[PDB]
This record gives sequence, C-alpha cells and structure tokens, in this order.
Amino acid sequence: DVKYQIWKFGVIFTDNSFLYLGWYMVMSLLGHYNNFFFAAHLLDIAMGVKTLRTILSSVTHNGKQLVMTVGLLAVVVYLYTVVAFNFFRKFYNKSEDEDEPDMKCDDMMTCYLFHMYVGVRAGGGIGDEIEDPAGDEYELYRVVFDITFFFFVIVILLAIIQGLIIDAFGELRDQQEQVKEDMETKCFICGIGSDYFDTTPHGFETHTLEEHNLANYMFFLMYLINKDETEHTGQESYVWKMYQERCWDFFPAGDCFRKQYEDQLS
Amino acid sequence: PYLGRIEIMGASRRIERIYFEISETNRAQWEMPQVKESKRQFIFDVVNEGGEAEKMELFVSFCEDTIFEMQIAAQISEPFWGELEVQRVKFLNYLSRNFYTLRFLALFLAFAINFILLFYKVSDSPPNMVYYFLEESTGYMEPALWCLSLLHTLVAFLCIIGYNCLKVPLVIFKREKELARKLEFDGLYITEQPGDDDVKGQWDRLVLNTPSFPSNYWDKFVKRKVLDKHGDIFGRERIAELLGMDLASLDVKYQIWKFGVIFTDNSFLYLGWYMVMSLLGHYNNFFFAAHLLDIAMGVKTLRTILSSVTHNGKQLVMTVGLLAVVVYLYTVVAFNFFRKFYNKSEDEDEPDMKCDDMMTCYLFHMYVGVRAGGGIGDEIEDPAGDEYELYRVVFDITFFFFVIVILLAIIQGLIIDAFGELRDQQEQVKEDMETKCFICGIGSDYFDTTPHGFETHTLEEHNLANYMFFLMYLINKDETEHTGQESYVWKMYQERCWDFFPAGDCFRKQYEDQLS
Ligand SMILES: Nc1ncnc2[nH]cnc12
Ligand SMILES: Nc1ncnc2[nH]cnc12
Ligand SMILES: [Zn+2]
Ligand SMILES: [Zn+2]
Repeated sequence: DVKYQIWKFGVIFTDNSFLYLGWYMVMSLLGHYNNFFFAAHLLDIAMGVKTLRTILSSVTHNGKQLVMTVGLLAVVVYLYTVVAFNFFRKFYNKSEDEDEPDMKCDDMMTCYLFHMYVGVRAGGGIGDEIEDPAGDEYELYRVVFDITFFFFVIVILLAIIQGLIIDAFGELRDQQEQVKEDMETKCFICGIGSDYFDTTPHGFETHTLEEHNLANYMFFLMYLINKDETEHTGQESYVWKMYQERCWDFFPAGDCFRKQYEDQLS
Repeated sequence: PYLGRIEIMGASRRIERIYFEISETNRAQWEMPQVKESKRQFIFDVVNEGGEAEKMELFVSFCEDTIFEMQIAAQISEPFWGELEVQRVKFLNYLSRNFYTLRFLALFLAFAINFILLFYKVSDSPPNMVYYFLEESTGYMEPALWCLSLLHTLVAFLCIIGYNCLKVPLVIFKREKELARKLEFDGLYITEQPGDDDVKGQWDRLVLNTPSFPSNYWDKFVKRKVLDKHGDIFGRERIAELLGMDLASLDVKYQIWKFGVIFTDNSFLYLGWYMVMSLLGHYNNFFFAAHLLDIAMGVKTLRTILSSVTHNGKQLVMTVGLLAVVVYLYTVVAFNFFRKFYNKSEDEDEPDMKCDDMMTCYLFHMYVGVRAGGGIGDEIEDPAGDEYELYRVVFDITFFFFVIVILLAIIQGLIIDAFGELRDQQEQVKEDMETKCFICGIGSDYFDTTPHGFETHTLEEHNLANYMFFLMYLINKDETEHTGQESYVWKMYQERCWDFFPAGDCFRKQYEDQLS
C-alpha cells in the first residue's frame, strides 16, 4: 500500500524522537567532516540521565516566564539606554588615549549594545563601569541613575530568575508530594477514601491489592481482547459490549463490594 | 439547552427548584472570553479574601456588573442630522468593539517607533548645541517614522474615545448603584453625614439634586424608595428639596459630576497620560520610548511577574530604608575614626578625601560601598601597616556581612516568598473550588456518594451561572408577570436580603428520604 506507506513515513518523520535520533546521526556523520561536531553529542546526557532530566525540567518548567523576564530586562535596559543617550554622553568613554577618544553612547545602537554587554554583567551597575561622576553639575542626577540601575536592573532582575528556579523546585516537590498523598489516601479506581477501609486492619491494603487493583483491571481488559468472541461469559460479554461502545459505567465509582454488602459481611 | 435550574429557600422554608428560560444571546455573552476572565478574577478574589457572610453580597454585585456588561455588549454589537447621527453612533460602536485591537495596534506602533529610534546617532556638525539626526542609508525611514508617529497619536485618541464609550458606563453604574445603596439602606447623606474624610462622598454629594440621577442603574425609583423609608424622620419637603424631587407633583450638574468621576478614574488617567506622552513625542521623539513600558499593563504573564514583586512593595521600601539607616550608621562610624583611608586621588599635590564631609561620606558609601561585591574595605585604602588594623578589619567584615550579604539577600528572599505565597493562593482557590460547592458550601464528600455526584450538583443544581441568569431574567421580565416564587425572590432582592440562597442545605439533603 503506497499511500499507507507514505502516510506512515510522514508520521514517523514528524515524530519528535525519530527526529532527534536523525539529528544525532546527522551530527555523527558531520563529525567525519569536522571532528568537533562530535562535541555536540555530549549534551545527550540531558536526555539520557534521569536526574539530569529532572533538574533541567526544574528550569524548563518556567521557560515562558524566564523569556518574559528577559524581555523585561531588555526593555528596562533600553529605557536606561535612552535616558543615558539623551543626557550622559560624556561619561561612556573607554579610551585613555586623548588623540582618539572612544565614546560608547553617541550611537543609540552602540550605547544599547554597551549596556546589554557590560552593564548587566557588572556587579555594581554601570556607574562603576564608566567615568566617575564626581566633580560635575549632574552629580545628583547621575548618582540617582547609577543607584536605580543597580537596584532595578542587577539586584531585582537577576534575583527574579533565582526566585523562579527556587519556586519551580518547590512546585515540583509539592506536585510529587500531592500525587503520593492522593495515592496513599484514596482508591484509584473507585475514589472511596481510605478512612472507610481502615475500619478493619490492613483494610486499605487488602482493598487496593485484591479488590480494585488497576493492574487486575488491565489484565482483565487484555484477557477480553485476547479471548475469542462467542466464548465470553455473560459478564465478559457485558464488559466487552460496554468497551466497544466506549461507556465506562461498569467501573465502580463511589461504591464497592464492602459498601454494598456490609449488612451481610458484618 | 435553554433551560435553567436553581434552588432557593422558599416561603415554605424548604429548598425549592425554579425553572426559567435562557436566551441564546445571553449564553453566548456568557461564554465570551472577556466574561470568562472576569468570572475567574471574581472567583479568585472572593475565595481568597471573602468571608461567608458577605460572599452572597459580593456574588450579587458581580452578577449585576456582569449583567450591565452584557447589556452594553449587546447594545454595541451590530448583527442630514439623522444620517450624521447614525454614522457617529456606528463609529462609536466600532471603537467600543475594537478597543482591545486598537490597544494591541498601539503596542505594535510603540515597538516599531522604538526600533526605528534605535538608529539614533549624535553629530555636532549639521547632517555648541548639537543637531540631532537619524543615520540610515535606505532613506525612507524618516517618513516612515513621521507617518508612524501621526498614526500612533491617532490610535491613542481612538483608544481613549473607545474607553470612554465602553468602560466608563461600568464605572458610572457602579458608583451610582453604591450611592443608591448607601442612601436607601444606610442613610449616609440622611443621618450619617460623613466627616469630610471621604472625598468620594463629598463629590457624590453634588449629584443628589440632579434630575437624571439613575442614568444607567436600573432602579429609577431610588428617590421614591428613600423618601418613603426616611420621610417620618427627615421631613417630606426637606427630602424633596435634597433630592430635587417635585413634591407637589406627586443636566449640567450631572455632567460635571460624571466628568469628575471619569477624571478620577485610574484607567482613564493612564490613557490620558499615554496620549500626553504621545503628543510630547512630536516635540521630543524620545518621549515615544516611554511607551515601551506599556507591556507591563499589556501582557498577562508580565503583569503576573510584576505583581510578584509589587506584592511586597511596602516590605521592600522598609528594607531599603533599613539599608539606608545602617549605611548611615556605618558612615558616622567611619567619619569619626577612619578619615585617612577614604582617598581616591593618586596625585599627591591634590588629595581627594571622600569622608571629610558627612554628606560626602554618606554619598560615597551609598554609591560605591553597596555596589561593591566585597564591602567598602576592598574599595578604599588598604588597612595593613596601621595601628587600627583590628578595628578596621572588623569594620570591613561587619560591613560585608550586614550590608551586602544579608541586606541584598532579604530582597531575594522577599521575591521568592512572594512567588511562593502567590502559588499557594492559586492552589488554595483551586482546591477550595474543587472540594466545596460555591453557593451552598456543602463539601464534595457528600455528593461523591453517587457517581459524578459533585459534577452533577455543580452543573445542574447550584450553578452560579444559572443563578446569575435567573437574576437577569427577573430584572428583564416585566413586573406583575412574575410567578409567586419570582415575586418572592424579587422582593428579597429589593430588600437586599440573601436568605433565599441555600446555605448548608440542598434538595438532596432535604429529600434524601424519598430520593433513596
Ligand atoms: N486501586 C488501586 N490499585 C493500585 N494501587 C492503588 N493505589 C490507590 N488505589 C489503588
Ligand atoms: N456551585 C458551583 N457552580 C459552579 N462551579 C462551582 N464550583 C464549585 N461550586 C460551584
Ligand atoms: Zn476502590
Ligand atoms: Zn451546592
């Protein structure tokens, strides 16, 4: 079937894992051309090691927020660049030579590039990086500029990323705790709380290992699929018909054998 | 489909079910995404900062606001004096319906103008006052900038007009409704007479005698109701002269009051500031670079991230003041003992001591000591080879710990804690909505006795959407056409008594004996 083969090839080519393996092979081939291409395979540890994958998920959890805050940092640095370009052209000079001074804020693009390059990567704002403001009429304006840069651009806008990562670690930990506690406290299939089952000793364990085991439900489903039709019992035919009609009423919800027949079981 | 179900505490003091008809247009207004967002915000706010006593009050207020919003949406939606009036109202409706698209276009224009301005250059010679010129080889970007600035100012003007024609009615309706409630059920201007500490009350005092006081609020009989309620105490003639009513027969002032209200309105003020800076861009183009911060009010994720830091603005101000105080204390300590070291001049002829003056030493500390990564000792003269070695090393180390590490880690801790508290707020509101019924408060554990019990109860029996639809149905339906239960609920609503809302009870709890 040529059409089916074409469709299958399209599906597998769209598949992400197959695409990743194809890229792995392409870089492996290009290593033969330029050996250093084999140094790009070392990042496969991210997809390989489970703990590394979890740690990287801790930061990719808030990738959208990180992009948003980086855009906010770019916006505020551009605003400070405009503020500097309009008033403080003198100070951004990096050339000691008097014959050919190098002013790094005459051009708007150049001043923005200078800010994005060195002002953020400096530990004390831009005032510590560029010409000293003392002995000038704009002393107060420029010290306010430098201090506001230090607070709003370095402290807060590089602590937001750390807060985002810490919060992501926390939210992941609470997700794991919540799923574990929910599994411990409730029956997955029926939803009845464990407090009822703990009336008798080991009641919840017995219920979840003998009565409402999801593994047992899956085994029953595969048993129905494997067993030839017209060989089903009445209950098996009922469940098979429900499955073919895709109606999940047969799954017990809020009820169980003990709840149904406690009058005779007690 | 178009059938609504509710449960009330009827006159027989038992839970009773009421059926009514829901319109297709109203339903479409309900699943409108703007109304969905408003509902989400209302649920979050009430669950997070609302008690059970006033919860029904807040719910009814939100229902009334939503009803007014859908009425305005239906009004503006569309499926020589007369012709010009028709054209004008059509244009106003178009602006009202496309306010959000115009705002997005304004943001795009701001980004485009800023990007074009990113090719600014300075040249002393014409292309000591410098002649500013924009450098580019293509040649069309200057006319592009001029056209973009004109079109952006136009877009801002249409945005303000659309806001005035769309969202101002909500503010006017809310203010008039609150004034009517405080006049009737509280007698704020009859007995209480606020002690000049409520500027809002003083401003609303003007509109009392206006003829068309209930312009948007539906209850036009507020004057008659308050007169009937407070006659025997105040005086019929004095109530009539206070309210402007023609007792014997039983708007410039209103326009001024409305203008004052809209001018006080924060969103209108922000849009006015946007237009002012857009105009001042024509004077000095770099004023268009101040519109780029509109992304904070524009993008939802940016707004949430900025709320994460504005949550503790008071605490951040307090800790910055504490940092200023401690740096001043260290400045005093240095000024009294360590004047030698704060020298930044290598030249021996003219040494520059930066701690002889108290103001100068404080400025030096606030400027460089905090922004240094290793305290002030790494920034100023080395302490070795001196008698004050121990004192100065203790000074530097205490500065490093108390001023740089702790007092710049407090801000990071505050931001992290704010992120955490916001996350727990969202988790708590979601879990409360999942585990309890909003209207009645009965836990979900009872309803999960039968399969899908809680879902059926919250989608058929106690749906807040159904309650809002019933309330708007009562408002729309003409009086003297109400059924007995409808008249009962209407009377309760007019008396502002929320006993009819089921609290801690439901139809299943009431009649399980026959339902089982
Ligand atoms: N029904 C169930 N089967 C297996 N593990 C469970 N954990 C909780 N409920 C369970
Ligand atoms: N009564 C109710 N209506 C709609 N959503 C709900 N979530 C919880 N209770 C609800
Ligand atoms: Zn179970
Ligand atoms: Zn309920």
